[PDB]
Amino acid sequence: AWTPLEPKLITRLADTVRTKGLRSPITMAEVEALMSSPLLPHDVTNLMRVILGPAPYALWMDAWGVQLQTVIAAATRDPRHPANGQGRGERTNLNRLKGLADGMVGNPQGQAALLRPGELVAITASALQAFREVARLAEPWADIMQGPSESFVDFANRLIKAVEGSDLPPSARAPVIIDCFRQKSQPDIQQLIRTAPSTLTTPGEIIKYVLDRQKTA
Amino acid sequence: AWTPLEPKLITRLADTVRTKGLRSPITMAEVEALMSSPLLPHDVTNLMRVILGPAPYALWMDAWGVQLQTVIAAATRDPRHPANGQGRGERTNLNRLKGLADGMVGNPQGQAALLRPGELVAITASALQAFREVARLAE
Amino acid sequence: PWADIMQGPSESFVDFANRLIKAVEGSDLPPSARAPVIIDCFRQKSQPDIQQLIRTAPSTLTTPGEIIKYVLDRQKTA
Amino acid sequence: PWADIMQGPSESFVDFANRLIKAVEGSDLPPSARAPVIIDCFRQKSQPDIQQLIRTAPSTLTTPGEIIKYVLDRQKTA
Amino acid sequence: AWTPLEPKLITRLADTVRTKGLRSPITMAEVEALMSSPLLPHDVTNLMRVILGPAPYALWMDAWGVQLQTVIAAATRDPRHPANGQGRGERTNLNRLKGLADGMVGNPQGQAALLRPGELVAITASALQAFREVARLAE
Amino acid sequence: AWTPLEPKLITRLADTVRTKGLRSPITMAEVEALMSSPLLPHDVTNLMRVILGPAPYALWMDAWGVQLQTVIAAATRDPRHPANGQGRGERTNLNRLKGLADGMVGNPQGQAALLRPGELVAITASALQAFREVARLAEPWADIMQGPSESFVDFANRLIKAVEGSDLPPSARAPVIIDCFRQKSQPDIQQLIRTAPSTLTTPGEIIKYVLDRQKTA
Amino acid sequence: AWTPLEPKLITRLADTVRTKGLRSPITMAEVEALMSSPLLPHDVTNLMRVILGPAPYALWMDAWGVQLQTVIAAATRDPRHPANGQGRGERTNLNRLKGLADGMVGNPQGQAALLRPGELVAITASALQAFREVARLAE
Amino acid sequence: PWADIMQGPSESFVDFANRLIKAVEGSDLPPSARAPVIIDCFRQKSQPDIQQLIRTAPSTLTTPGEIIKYVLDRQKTA
Amino acid sequence: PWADIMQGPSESFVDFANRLIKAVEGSDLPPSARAPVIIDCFRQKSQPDIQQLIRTAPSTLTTPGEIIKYVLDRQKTA
Amino acid sequence: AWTPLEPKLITRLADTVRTKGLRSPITMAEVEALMSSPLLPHDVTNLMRVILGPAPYALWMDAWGVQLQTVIAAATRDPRHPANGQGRGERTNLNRLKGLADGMVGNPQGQAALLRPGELVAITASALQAFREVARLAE
Repeated sequence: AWTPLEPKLITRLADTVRTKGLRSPITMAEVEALMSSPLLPHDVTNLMRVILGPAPYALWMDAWGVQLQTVIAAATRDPRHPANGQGRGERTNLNRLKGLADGMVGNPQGQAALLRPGELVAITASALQAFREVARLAEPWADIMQGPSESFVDFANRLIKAVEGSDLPPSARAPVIIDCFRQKSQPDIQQLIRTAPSTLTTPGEIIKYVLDRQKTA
Repeated sequence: AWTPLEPKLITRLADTVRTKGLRSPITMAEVEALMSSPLLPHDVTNLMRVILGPAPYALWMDAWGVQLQTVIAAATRDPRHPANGQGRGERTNLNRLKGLADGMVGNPQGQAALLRPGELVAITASALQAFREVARLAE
Repeated sequence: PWADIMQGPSESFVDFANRLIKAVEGSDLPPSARAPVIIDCFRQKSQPDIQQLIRTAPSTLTTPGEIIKYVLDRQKTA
Repeated sequence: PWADIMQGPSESFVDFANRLIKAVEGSDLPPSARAPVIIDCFRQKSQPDIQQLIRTAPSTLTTPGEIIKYVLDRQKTA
Repeated sequence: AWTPLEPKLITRLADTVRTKGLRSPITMAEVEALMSSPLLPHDVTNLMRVILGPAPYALWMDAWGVQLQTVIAAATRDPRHPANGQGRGERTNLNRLKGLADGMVGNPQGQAALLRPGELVAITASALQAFREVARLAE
Repeated sequence: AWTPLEPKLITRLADTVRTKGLRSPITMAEVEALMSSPLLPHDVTNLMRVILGPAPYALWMDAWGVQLQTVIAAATRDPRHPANGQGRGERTNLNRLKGLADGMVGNPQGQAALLRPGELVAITASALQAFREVARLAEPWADIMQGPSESFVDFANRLIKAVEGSDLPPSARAPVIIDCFRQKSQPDIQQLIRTAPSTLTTPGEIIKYVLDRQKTA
Repeated sequence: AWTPLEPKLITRLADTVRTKGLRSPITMAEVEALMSSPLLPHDVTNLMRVILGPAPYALWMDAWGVQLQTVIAAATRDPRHPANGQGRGERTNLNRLKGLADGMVGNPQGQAALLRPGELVAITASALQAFREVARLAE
Repeated sequence: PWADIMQGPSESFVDFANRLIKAVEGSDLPPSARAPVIIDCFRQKSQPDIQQLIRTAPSTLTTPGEIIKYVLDRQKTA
Repeated sequence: PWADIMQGPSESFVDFANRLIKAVEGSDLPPSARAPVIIDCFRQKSQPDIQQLIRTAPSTLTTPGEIIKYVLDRQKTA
Repeated sequence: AWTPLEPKLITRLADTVRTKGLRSPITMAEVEALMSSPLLPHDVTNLMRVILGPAPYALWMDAWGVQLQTVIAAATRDPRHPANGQGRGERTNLNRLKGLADGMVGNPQGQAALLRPGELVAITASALQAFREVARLAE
């Protein structure tokens, strides 16, 4: 049975997007919050219709379609997709993902009936990635320096944000974050990381080490 | 059957962490509240992704891994773990605890299917201890 | 009225696109005629700097979102 | 003479292409050397706006007809 | 036996294209008139060489090739094409459609000998569609 | 039979290192030239003794030892090393690699007798990597910009040099080089790469595309 | 038995490429000179690593791969390739041409052992054509 | 009183450690609470040069003797 | 004589290290006594700024190359 | 039966350490003198408590623990240790060496009862080596 999202939460999220913008970490946290339960294409479509303006909504429709197409390519590349089935009769077409298939157009109840939970979570992750792309597009990691007065956790937050919300492949983010911790992060912390008796091979480990041995001031 | 946590509660908890910080007793009480029912690795992972910033989230992933490794050492030190079974075929690997095992990666429904209640409570206690460590470390 | 919408001399492009998409989708056109109309209104409205920017597109833009992305990339920062 | 043909500052591109193809095909070149010469004359003549338009072609144009189509699509309406 | 089109009709059609343009309905009607009987690749090629300028002729060669390629894709998608035969030995290659096959290059008599009527009508329809495309593109 | 390297070539290489430095691309090319045939530990040791000063020579001995130790760890991790044999009696100890084993200390003829060609090429590659490390150490990729008047091949050469001669892991160099091509390389080439109808997933492909469609000037 | 090229000749060729450029006829003549005997993938790879800069070396790796792929397509189109054999067990894979096959990675002696003379001359001609392409492309 | 002991600007570190360990062991604390108190007093007293020297310890020092040895090794000779 | 080598007030550290390693390796010491002597000469020569820089090393340096690398990293640029 | 060391000798040794220092050869000779008969952990512990200051005493406790751990590693590496026995029930734990085992904590009489002569001489040699280390470290 389909239950709609509260218009009160949607109104609060819309005003959050209106005042803070699309890219603020609080806005992305709120979107992740309202993106907790797997939503039907109807829900996400109406949500983006309400919270986004017309032009960002067009951009988001484009990006969502592209991400869903990548998902369907991965699905035809692996018959063990949680949206797919074992036989060929359960293969998931883009009409079923975008809610355009038969028995789904405009009807959220029938949508919730025929859709799979794997389908729902794939649609939801696709919509979240598309929202991230459009937010990064509507309004550079290698230009980030730790200010003379800035703390280290703020610098790490800013750097990880800019590196993960960029055009790098997923397998190239951790080495870049590490090598940016080592070369940025003004020479006191640079020497603190350099003289590490242990080898730090993860951004979390570097952050923990620096937070332990940092110069309290 | 898997039911997600309310995004309203998650938004309220995120704003609590944003205003009060990670170490306030009210924040730890709220986390204990949202840590009441045994959560699947998917739930806790997304929860920490939403409520924590990027750097605290990295620290928390590290600490959670370490605590889960201690749990798995205690599990191989005692075949009577509520996550383990009696035979050797029920021994619980870290891929099954972190949600990385087969049939679980990215799918919360399959996760809830294959996981044990002892597995869930162990994962939950590990995540709570890791949150405590990171909160004590961040400030 | 959608056919009377022009991009003002001082107006940005995202505001013009928002206004145009709003007026086109909230009108009496069939659903299958909105995207071509939005594209052809981007091409003929949207004062001649952006008109020439869209005209000299080495790729073929076949969607309002793609046109918006291209224009936002290559727009004259001012 | 084909090697003396330039696109005038005010001349359109289809007139220039007509004149150039006429002078190249009605000349002393072998039949198998007309298309490469027409292409390389499109690239080096055809005043620098169209020169840069052909240079920045995401696709590789390997025929005078394809070059003409591309330029007619992405030309600066004026 | 191959019979050429009258140079008087071709001259009148060329002057029509010169004064009225490529896109006028009278010009398209005249082209449809001179496109009544199924023409051999030689005929259509020389006709477009005479009535069209150099640049429109290049565009038309491109468009004609593309349309013939679509026709050959439909032909390999259906063995019952009026240009095809039942066995695999009658499959029609683009060298036979564009007049480039063996025994046809430059010779209209041999062309008319080896070509099928279905081949001729397909070539003719392809050339007409290509002319329409180029006319819509030129102005 | 062992043949020594010409002292004329060694003198020319030493003067090259003296005038151009350790890190110039011409110096590295000359070292690669004199590093063409597989050298015995005696040859490389004397070569580095002659061309390098005392302190760079100490640094190079350290780095060479570390790289040889990594090689021996990989060798004990794979019994199919071209330096190893099939049985356990052919396992290669560091005394045999550094030329310290029995029948080799100070004698290049005996060295050439007992050493394997795989041993020689491994020693040579180790010495080359150690030279690169010491050269990078004796005298920043994220600060490299394409100058307003600089050509693109010079910028690409400089960037690839600084990225490969840095502290990044080997699996993180290509994504970093690509993302630096995209964000550096002044906005004309930035837009040229952005509007690529094909997806460029390799620095070589990006370089080829840009060289094809660049604005001749 | 594998014999390396003289570093003196390689240094002279590198300085020739440095002063005259990639496209001068003297440079191509010198490359043809050092491309006289059939080289192993190790030799050509190190030679191009030394004489070419980083970006031309990337371009050359790309072009060499493409040309070797064309060679392997011609090889699967003709079982009488001097690199191939008569039976199917001698078919030459790109791992064997690029030196990536088993028993060849990093070892020039084993390379020279398993490689065929036809393989060597095909690799050499491919590398020469790739060098020509990159030289025509760089300037 | 142990909680009032500071390392003077001119005092050496071994004298400060002697005084602090004396005052902590000759006090009313339980025996199981002396080592943590001595460590945390080394870290917060012992004027900021030695404070930063102990803070930036690549190893974890978990004993007053180890802290004393480390500081005596890496101290600023003056 | 190696035991008479001092780092001059204006001399850089790499020149001093070169001179010292040269004089120590080209002397009458056994081969197994050169590294400890070079280290202990780095520590006691090499005027008190670098002396204190080596003294306050959070890590233990057990090789002339490691000492040289550390000093080159943390040296006072001047 | 346990007999304590004379407080007169201990006072003289303490004043020797106070005037001559920890590293003088006369001080080491005096320590060797008072280290002649195998001492119980109680004796050596109180001796070092009296003759050494607080910080050298902490250093000495550390060094003594490390040396005793090396001894116990050698003991588990050889079942023929004069402190060990033949069966596994006589294996000597660090609680028995440091005097922390059951029936020994604070009681020198029970200590002397349960301890072996090999245990005593090993403890004594360990304490002497630890004293040497701390003396070399303090100045």
